[PDB]
Amino acid sequence: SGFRKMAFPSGKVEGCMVQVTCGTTTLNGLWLDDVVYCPRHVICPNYEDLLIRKSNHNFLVQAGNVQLRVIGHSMQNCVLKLKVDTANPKTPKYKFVRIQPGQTFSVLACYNGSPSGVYQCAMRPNFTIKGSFLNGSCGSVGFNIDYDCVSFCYMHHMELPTGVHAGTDLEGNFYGPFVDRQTAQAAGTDTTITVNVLAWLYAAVINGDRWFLNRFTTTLNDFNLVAMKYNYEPLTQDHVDILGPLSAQTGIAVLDMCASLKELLQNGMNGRTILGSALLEDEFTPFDVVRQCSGVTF
Amino acid sequence: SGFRKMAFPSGKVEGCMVQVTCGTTTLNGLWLDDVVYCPRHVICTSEDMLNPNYEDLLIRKSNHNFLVQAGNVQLRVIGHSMQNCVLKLKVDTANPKTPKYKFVRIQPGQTFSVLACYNGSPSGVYQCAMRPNFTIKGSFLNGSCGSVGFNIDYDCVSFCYMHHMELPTGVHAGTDLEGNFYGPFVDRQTAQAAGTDTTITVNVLAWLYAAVINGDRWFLNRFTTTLNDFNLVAMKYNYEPLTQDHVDILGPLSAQTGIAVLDMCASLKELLQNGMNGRTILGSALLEDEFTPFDVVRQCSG
Ligand SMILES: O=C(Nc1cncc2ccc(F)cc12)[C@@H]1CCOc2cc(F)c(Cl)cc21
Ligand SMILES: O=C(Nc1cncc2ccc(F)cc12)[C@@H]1CCOc2cc(F)c(Cl)cc21
Ligand SMILES: [Cl-]
Repeated sequence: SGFRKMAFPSGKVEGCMVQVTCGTTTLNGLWLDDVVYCPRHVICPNYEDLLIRKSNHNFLVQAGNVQLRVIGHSMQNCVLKLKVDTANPKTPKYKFVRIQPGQTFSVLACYNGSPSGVYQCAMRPNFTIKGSFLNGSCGSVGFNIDYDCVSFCYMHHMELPTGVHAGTDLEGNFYGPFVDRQTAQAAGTDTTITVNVLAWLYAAVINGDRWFLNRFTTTLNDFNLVAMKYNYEPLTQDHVDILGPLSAQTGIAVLDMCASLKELLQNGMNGRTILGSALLEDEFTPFDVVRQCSGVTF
Repeated sequence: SGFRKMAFPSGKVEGCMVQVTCGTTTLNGLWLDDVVYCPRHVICTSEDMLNPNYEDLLIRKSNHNFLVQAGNVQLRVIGHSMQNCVLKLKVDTANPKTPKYKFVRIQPGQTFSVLACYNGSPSGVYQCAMRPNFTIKGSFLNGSCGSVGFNIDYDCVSFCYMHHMELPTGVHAGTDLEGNFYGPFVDRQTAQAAGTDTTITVNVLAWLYAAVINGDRWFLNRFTTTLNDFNLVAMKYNYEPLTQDHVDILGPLSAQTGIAVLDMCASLKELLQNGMNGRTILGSALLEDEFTPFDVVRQCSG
């Protein structure tokens, strides 16, 4: 029993964190095989022109108390790839994956190439992440683990004025309409990840919380009309299919749970809580719920 | 900016998780140097659990009865001893991944990271707090016994908890790494219930200071309170008494934000009285009590 916001074990990623120093800027880099990946803003804009002025010895890479030697450098979108002479002996089995809004991942927050904390979060529908980052956290990475494979999905680049965070996949493509430059940028109006709220309602049922259940069911169209009103993301047939296992396990059809969600949106919780929360939690995917309520290991 | 429930990076602890089997029971063990630590109830059957005599059950066991598996490598047990409710299995190989570590016993209200494991394999990491009733509100399934709670301040792992059991209310009970239970619990299937839980007041105040540091001031008021009047009020909401030690501990946060500890106590009194009125504090509609004053300073400053 119990339901916690749980991150993946960060060990496979910790063995990849290095410090990258260029001029006065110091941030984090991800050392996989003989390449160190980091935000291209470490050289700070015309990034091609700024980069052409740099030599390999301008980039100081530090892996623990060992200085790595940079033997090449290239840019791929908003990520700088520093070729080093030494392949990381701790390189795990990995992939670079681009995630969709609503998908969750673990963030290993780092400062000076040293991991300080791990937390779970979701890529918001507005492509920002509600992270916890201070100055020096750029280059920190987001990831998932699938069996023994680390899927790198995020690299931290910046903080928006509202305190939310923006970054790229490991190929340097930003999530959202953001750019890596000092200019006026604002996150769009955010919405609630509906499939994730439903998955969390199933987790609550699995944990013995049933007060919000009702005898009612709804149509996918009627629920989406209600979801559009309360700034909730539309629920697709794919989402309904994805919630199938949880629906079969609890005996509560997705549209049966949707009618619970609809009543919760129009009436509130009425002093009650669900899994110790007075708000509807949307940062657990259906897969996160099954993984935690079944104990999958890595 | 931002405030998250943040766990310590679990890597130093992952390299210590092993699987311990004794008969039909399989749980997790913590491999540090040449010793594997695990709950002593690994020697029991589900039948023995009502009134086990661990000394009697342990004397009947030999080293080869304990199967220890570190990854795909079977470790050889060369000795065994019991220390309170923990079984210490001496093995023939020192863990090459042994970090710098300490065994620390924590007090209620203290937080720590939990590396949940099944079959000696880590499955997740989350942040926890020792509740005032000495239970932890964890997320644990069958086979999670032996999973550990820890803090990683500096490069040293302070082991503070080993999971032993789930109470009927779904909350969890365990021991420090010396095998001493937190709370009035015993490693027996007898009727045991957690005492009425209360809110960790000093932690809620620390979290209100984290909100101020992050630009949330809506809950502040022009009032102050005596420490005694605050405690008379807070007790009525099932909040732990706030001691002079707690007031002193909140000093740095008070100095940083310019809000006296007793002024923040008056905002808390008002929040208890009024609720949030549709508002949130740091993305939460409830008063969060699983961030210590030390956690707030670490996350907001470094
Ligand atoms: O975003 C940045 N810094 C920080 C990131 N995450 C949390 C931070 C929290 C506080 C803080 F002061 C800096 C934090 C840097 C430095 C400020 O300006 C820019 C502008 C940019 F276009 C880019 Cl791509 C990066 C930055
Ligand atoms: O607590 C136990 N198991 C589990 C622990 N943590 C979450 C669990 C969640 C579910 C579950 F079925 C077992 C879980 C075991 C087996 C049941 O009985 C006892 C009795 C005891 F005296 C002791 Cl010390 C341990 C246990
Ligand atoms: Cl303590």
